[PDB]
Amino acid sequence: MARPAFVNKLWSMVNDKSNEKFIHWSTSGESIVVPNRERFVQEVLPKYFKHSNFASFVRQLNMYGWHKVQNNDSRWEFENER
Amino acid sequence: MARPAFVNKLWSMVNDKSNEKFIHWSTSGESIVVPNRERFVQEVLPKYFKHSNFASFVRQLNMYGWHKVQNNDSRWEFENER
DNA sequence: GGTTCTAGAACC
DNA sequence: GGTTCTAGAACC
Repeated sequence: MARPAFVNKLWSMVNDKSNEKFIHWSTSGESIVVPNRERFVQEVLPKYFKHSNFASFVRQLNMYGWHKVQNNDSRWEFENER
Repeated sequence: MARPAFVNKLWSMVNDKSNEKFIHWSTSGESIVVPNRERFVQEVLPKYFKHSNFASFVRQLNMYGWHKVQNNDSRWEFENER
């Protein structure tokens, strides 16, 4: 596509059914949910990056207009401005 | 002590032998090592904070002069300026 | 003060 | 461009 590479990766991620259990669109096709950060870093990130680093993932999500939608740091949900 | 509360927690953390396997001083008593971030967040953080959030932990370490000493984001090692 | 989301900055 | 350490900012 014409979108930034990171953005293309994210798209492949949430639209590739094999990642479904770790990262998926929300029911109302509203946002993106990562039920369990640990499982997601283990199983999904390595298919797309040489280094599996959740912090680097979140940093880039922020860079491209995604925000975290508001006890542990296990579940994560993000939504985009545009 | 007179040091900031976060700093007192960190001290209790690395000096309390029961946390030894998750967070400890380095051999040369040089820095602080967290062999496995996941185990550390599971077992150590909850004894000290209502919320176990590694990112909030790292943020505060930076706030108080600690720096990360330079494939996954599993192992972490920090050292202090002063 | 305590916490956590978002951005700066500098290295790759 | 890719990545990751450190700091700003704003809410608690």
